Parts: sequence; structure tokens; C-alpha cells
Amino acid sequence: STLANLTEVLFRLDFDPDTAVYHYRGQTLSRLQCRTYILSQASQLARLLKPGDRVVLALNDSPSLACLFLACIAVGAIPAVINPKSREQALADIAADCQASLVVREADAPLTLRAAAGRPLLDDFSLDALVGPADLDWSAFHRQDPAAACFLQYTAPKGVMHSLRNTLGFCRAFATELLALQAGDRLYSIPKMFFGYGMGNSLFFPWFSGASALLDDTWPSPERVLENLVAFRPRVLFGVPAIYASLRPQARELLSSVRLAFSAGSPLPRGEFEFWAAHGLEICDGIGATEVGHVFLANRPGQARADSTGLPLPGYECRLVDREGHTIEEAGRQGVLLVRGPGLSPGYWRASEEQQARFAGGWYRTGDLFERDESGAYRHCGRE
Ligand SMILES: Nc1ccccc1C(=O)OP(=O)(O)OC[C@H]1O[C@@H](n2cnc3c(N)ncnc32)[C@H](O)[C@@H]1O
Repeated sequence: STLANLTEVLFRLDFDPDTAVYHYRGQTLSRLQCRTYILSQASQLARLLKPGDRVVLALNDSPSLACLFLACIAVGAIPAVINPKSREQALADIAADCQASLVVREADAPLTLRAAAGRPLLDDFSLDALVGPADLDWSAFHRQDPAAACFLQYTAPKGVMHSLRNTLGFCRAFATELLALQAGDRLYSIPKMFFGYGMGNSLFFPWFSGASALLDDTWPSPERVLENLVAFRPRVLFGVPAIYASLRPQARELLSSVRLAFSAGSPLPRGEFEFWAAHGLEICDGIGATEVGHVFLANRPGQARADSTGLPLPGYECRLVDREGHTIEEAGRQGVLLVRGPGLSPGYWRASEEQQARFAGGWYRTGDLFERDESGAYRHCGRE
């Protein structure tokens, strides 16, 4: 295969550079603005990090987080985004697990750097003081095997490795094949970027499909969410079942903007589906897993059904194994869901033999019990 770099590949996708990519605190950044900032920042990270060094980013959602993440990748570093409110020992355990060279935290608290106070639109994270001002026209991307580890996603937390190949893989299946996101689409993800679901929705899909995403550094209280819906008016809403439960009293405001409502994280109850169907809003339930990059099995827009997880996305293969390890062919018979496909991770960054056994045989063992109906659609039935 030909060596490549995930940030460079995204930067080369054919979309208008003057269009929005990120929105933050009432401001908007274009693809061009972030691209310029990412290259400048990369020129500084290259003075600090050698290719392969790990970086832990314990930051609230913001354009600077997304861009710093892409700047790490540009120079060949391997970033991980974790909950900024992690306990001290939890942050330490993660940095030790990936042997990180650099941790970047919020203000006031490996080498540790801090964001500025005041929530600026763009942040230098003290790099100007640490390594000096940026180069003007940096482009020294670190290109590598497309199957090699590019960044980590931690889900005892284990670090899931994601590569250039399977990242573009899960983007294609979900953003393109399932949702058919169009350039200019406005996206709003309630889950944050330290969640695999949020990282895809907010960080990657804007670059991948020419869309733009609202980023919010505050926690998603239902009143904060409602504010954002009316200020931003997204076409696509990435939610979870409890969120839609909390949005019932505001159905009018929701349907005024949201045209594609997605739900992931846990099974969407039939009651929630039918309530919003009665109001004329289709909630598409889909399942993803960190070890699979993003959503791999979902209700297709315009064809969703209640109490169902839908059909495997294009390119994915789903299998059900019974308690003796045999593949289940019959419908209405529960088994453990195994999955392979474009988004499948190459494995955990650091793990025991038993931990890596989740990836045994070229499949990811979800640990979810599922059943298939006569048409091939899946239905969540609990955990093993
Ligand atoms: N990482 C993700 C990327 C995209 C979208 C979600 C995720 C995500 O949740 O990743 P995680 O690794 O935290 O958890 C995966 C596990 O969560 C459960 N689950 C998620 N979605 C559903 C659903 N629709 N219906 C039923 N169960 C679901 C299921 O137990 C699964 O094994």
C-alpha cells in the first residue's frame, strides 16, 4: 500500500475551503482557517514530538481540540481524547497505558501543557513559549502505512487503535452510504469527542463530507441543548434515547430544524420512536462500538422501524454465535453479535492475551445479544 497521512488525506478532499467546518460560541471557522492553524501548530508539534509519540488530550469540546488532534496526526503523533474531568489517577493510568509523551489539559491543572483561560476561539496551548513561533508554510506530513495506528480511543479502560484505512472506512459507511451527508449540512452531536460516537460526528464528518459541526465546551443540560438547537438549527442531530426523551416538551422547536435525527449508545425504546413518529420525526437507531470505529448496524433513513437496530451497513458483515460458538442461521434466536467490516480496529494498543481475544479471528466480539428477523434486521436482546 502507498504511505499516507490521515490529516493530509482529509485536507485533499474536494470541498470548498471557504465553507464552515466548526462552530463555537457563536463564531464560525472555515475549512481554510482551521487548515492554516493546523499546519502552523503542526510545525510546532514537530519540534517537540517524534513520529509515533502518544498525546493525551483531556479537553472540553472546542475547535482548538479538534485542530490540535489533527495537528498531532499530521506530524505522526498518536493522540487520544479523554474526559477532561477525569480523576487524577484515571488520567495518569491512561497516560501510563499509552506511555504518552505529552498531556494537554484545561487551565490550572509526562510533559503537561495547559489550555488558556477565557475559552478563545483558537488556542496555542503555550507552544509559542515552549518551542517558538510557527513556520509559515508547513507541509511536512508524516506518511505511514494506512493500516498503522493513527490515534487511540479509550473505552479497565483499553486503548482502541484506529488507522487511516479503517477511519475513512467507518466514515464512508456511515456519513456517505447511510446518511448521505451533503456539503453545507449542519451537524450537532450531544455526545462529546472523548466518546467514539462524538469524535466521528463532530471531529471527522465535517472534514469528510463537507459538513459543519457545532462544538460546545459546556455540559449538555437539556436547557443548553435547546439553546443550541434554536441558535444553530442543525439538519442532523446525533443523540441518544434519553436525550430525545428530554426533548419531548420542545418537540415544536426540534422539528422546526432537525430533519435527520439519529440515536446511538443504547436501544431506542419503541415508545420514544412512536412518540416522535406521531409528531413526524423519524429517529434512526444505530449501534456502534469503539472497536468498530463508528455505527456499523442501523436503521436506514426513511426506512426505520420501532424496536429494531436495522441492517448492517454496506461493507459490514454481522454474525450471531450461540453458547457453543456455532453460527446461528435461524431468525428469532438470540446469540452474541460478532462484526467485521470497514471500521474494524486493528486491535488494542496495549492489552493482555484475554483482552485482545475480543478481536479473535478477524471479528470484534461485541458482547451484545441480538436476534435476526425473517428480513435480516437485527434487534438488541441484552448482554452476555
Ligand atoms: N463508539 C461508538 C461509535 C458510534 C456509536 C456508538 C458508539 C458506542 O456506544 O461505543 P462504546 O464502545 O462506548 O459502546 C458500544 C456498546 O454500546 C452499546 N450500544 C451502542 N449503541 C447501541 C444501540 N444503538 N443499541 C444498543 N446497544 C448499543 C452496545 O452494548 C455496544 O456493544
